[PDB]
Formats: sequence, C-alpha cells, structure tokens
Amino acid sequence: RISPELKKLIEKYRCVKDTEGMSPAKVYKLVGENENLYLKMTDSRYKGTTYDVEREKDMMLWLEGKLPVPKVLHFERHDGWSNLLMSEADGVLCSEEYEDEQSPEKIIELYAECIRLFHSIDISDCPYTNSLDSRLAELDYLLNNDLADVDCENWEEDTPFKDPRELYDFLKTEKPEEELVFSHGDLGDSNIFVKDGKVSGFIDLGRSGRADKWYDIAFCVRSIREDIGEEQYVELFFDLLGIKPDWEKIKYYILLDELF
Amino acid sequence: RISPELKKLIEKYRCVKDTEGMSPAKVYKLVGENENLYLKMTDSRYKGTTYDVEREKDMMLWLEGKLPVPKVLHFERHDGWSNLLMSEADGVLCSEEYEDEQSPEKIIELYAECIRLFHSIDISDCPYTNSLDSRLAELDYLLNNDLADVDCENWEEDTPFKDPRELYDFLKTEKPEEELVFSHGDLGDSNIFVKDGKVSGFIDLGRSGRADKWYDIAFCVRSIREDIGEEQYVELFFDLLGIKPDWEKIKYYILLDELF
Repeated sequence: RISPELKKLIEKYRCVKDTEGMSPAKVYKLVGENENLYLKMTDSRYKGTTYDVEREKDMMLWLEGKLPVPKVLHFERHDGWSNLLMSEADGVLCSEEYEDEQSPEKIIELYAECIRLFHSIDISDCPYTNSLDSRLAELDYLLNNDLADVDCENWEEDTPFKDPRELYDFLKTEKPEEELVFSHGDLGDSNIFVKDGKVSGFIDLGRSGRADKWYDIAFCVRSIREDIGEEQYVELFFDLLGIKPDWEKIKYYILLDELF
Repeated sequence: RISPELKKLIEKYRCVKDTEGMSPAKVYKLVGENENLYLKMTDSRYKGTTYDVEREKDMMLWLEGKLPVPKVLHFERHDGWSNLLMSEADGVLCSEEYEDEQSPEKIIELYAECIRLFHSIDISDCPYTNSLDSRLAELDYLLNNDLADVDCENWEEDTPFKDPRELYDFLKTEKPEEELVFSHGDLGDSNIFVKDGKVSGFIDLGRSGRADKWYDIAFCVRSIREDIGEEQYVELFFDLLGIKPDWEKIKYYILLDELF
C-alpha cells in the first residue's frame, strides 16, 4: 500500500475516505485537529495516463507560483503505486453557492477569470501535452483493458452508439483543429476554490497540460447548464470572454468526457 | 452491475463518482439540470453487515415521517448487488461552516438538537439493533476475510496493538453496558443537513438502529475536537444535553470506529 515512513505519518491524522472531486484514484482526507491533508493513490495499471497521480504531482510542482495550487509534501512509488500527499486547498470550495436564486452572475465571472488565467500561463516548457491524438491513444488503451465505465454510459443517451469503440471511432474521425493553451483538463465547479470573490485554489490536476482552448470552455458551459438552467448566462460568459462559440468543438469535448 | 431498467434511467442524468460522505459502497451522484439523484451500490460480500445498502434502504423507509431523510426511488438486487437510488438531501450540508472564527456555538446546538431528536424516536419496532455483540460479531467477520483497512490503521497511534485482532479482543473484553436508543451509527458533520439553523436532513444511514446512547455522543465530541480545538464547547454540548460525560464509554466508541 504505502511505505512504512508514510504509514507512520498519516496515522497521526484521522484519515477518511474520499469526499471531494476524485475518480479512479483512492483518496484519503487526513483530519487533524489543527489542519487537513490529502493522500491520493493510483497503482500501475493507470501508469502514464492522465489518471496516474505521478503526472498530477509533476503538474502540481510545475504550476508553482503561477496558479494557486496546494503544496506537495510527499510522493513515492511503493509496490507499484504512485502516492501523493499534499496539503489542503486555499479557501472555500466553489461548489457551495448556487442552490439559491439571486447569485448566478458572480459564478460566470469566476469561470471567466479562471479561463483567462490559463491563457496567461506560459505553456512553453510545459511538462505535458493533452492533445487529442494523445488522449485518443490513452482512451484506446483503457478500452483495450476494460479500464472504463460499463456502469453509467452517458453516450447511450446523447449519441446512437452502443459500445464505446464506436463513439471512439466516431471521435477519431471528427477530431477537430487544435490551438494549444493551458488546460485544467477536468474543470468542475468542485475543483475551483474561492476566497473573497477571487479564484484562490485549484485541484484534480492530472489532466493538466497543453490542450485546445475550447476544452476548458466546454466544461464551463456544462456547469452553467446544470447549476443554472438559464441559457442566457452562457452568452454572458461568452460575452465576458469576448469570443464566439465554436459550438461544434464544444460539443466535441463534451462527448469525449463521457468515455472517461 | 445494474438492471437494464435502472441503467436506462440513470443515463438521463450526468452521473459522477462519489463526492460526499461515503465509504465502501460505490456511489454515483446523478446531475440533472433540474435536480439531483444518488445511486449507491454494495455487492454481496458485505451482505447483512451495516455496509450492505439494503440495510440502509430498510432503515431509510422506516424512518419516514420521523427524521428528515431523502426519499427511496428504486432498490434492486442485481447480479449479487444491492443498489439504492434515492433523491437528494434537504437543504445545506452542515460541513461547510466552521473554517472561520465567530461561529462554533451554533454548531454545538445542532449536535444537541440532533441528539435529542434520536432520543425521541420510538425504537420499539425498530428494524435493526446495532448492539455491541452485534457489531463485534460483524467486525470479526470482516477481519476474517481481510475486508478491513490495512491502509490507515488509526489504532496504531492511539493504542499499543499491532494487528486488529488484538484491538478486537481488547474491545470484546472492555465491552461496556448498553442502554438502547436510536443511533445514527455514523454521525459526521457531513451527514447532517441544515436549513435555517434547524436540522433538516440526514444521510449515510446503514448503521442506523438501536444502540447504546453514548455511541452518537462520542461522534459529536470527535467533530467538536477537530472542527474547533477549544475543549470548552465540549462542556457546552454536555451542558445543553444536561448529561454527565461517561468518559470511559466515549473513548470506547471512538476506538471501535477505527477498525471500520
């Protein structure tokens, strides 16, 4: 599981199963009476893919001094397992503030701020590229070893394909044009941390790296539609951002995130 | 995994991995643009134990009209799997409101309200009893099939035992006296839902049932110590509740929850 050294440490804290935005990786929230810690674990099967936490560790260190991210405290490979121990995010989780009526406006602005914040990051010597060909290779790999989701298959409703392979082949042919910017890779309203109306924290950074701009833009739109049914805020978000919706690309990215 | 019928349904919603207070069971948060749903799954290995969701389903239905709980929408046994589909909790999650300075008082009162709310439930024809002998049998079973936690072993720090068996044998001998009341079984500051300062929701109800009073009282104390370092609020909680701390029993229950 974990090296003795780390085993010895995490036990001072209460340690509790995953309660935040997490997916394949095992995740533990360490509860101290003073502060909190987060232990994240992925094995070897997911090595190399955007799931492997070692990738997240790499991106987490790089992004230091650029975007507000948590701090790396411990990272090791143990018995074929990548383990990351990082501190806690800075501030308040954005996910809690939309269950009411008067408030949508401010959210959009955070999404706006988040987006231009990435377009300002010098992606020159960036550690990883999450180009379509990169992901399409990655996805192919997962499907080849049943490392996917047979459970909820979102495509079945959205598209007319039965098995993943097809939606895969379809996406490989519809693969659009890319323009590389800093992409969060999995931008959800539960990875962003607010502090006095200003973005102050980011987490779940395994799919971070270079990737077409529209990618993140597609995720923002998705949240908007769910957390606020009014399609008018989608214009506002696109108005604040000042770019014209490339509707075809947005849809393209919404479909990709269903296979994962 | 799931019956076709249910498969067909959950796919209208976005479906996302567990993001709330959950542990062994697979959990999916269904995100609709109108409302949310929660799919919970445990297989057969955990059948009968306080982990099996079928137990939670049973307690969830019983508690109807007593405590504010979510509603049952679908429950089935499929390929040796207990699956529960329930609506969303009522209100705001109590977990978000203690990261600041001026606010501890109100929390204690909620814990106070939560506690007397259980002591008011007619546990006569209650579905299940989570007496110590019941749990001690249950725990023995888990350890016998490595169905425990080798990862974080909280006891190692708190007690002087190396392997679970010992802490098990120790607890079986120190097993105190019981006085049966309605116990939530896993009362955390992330299972309680607030609405206008009044308790309005409860979840994670698999360990619900008849069990010594002090049990829940031990969990409340634990949160207090973590989310608020001041040991003075522990007096207040015990003052509002008007009972004298049976310190030995409290500790006894804090240790039990470490093996699970």
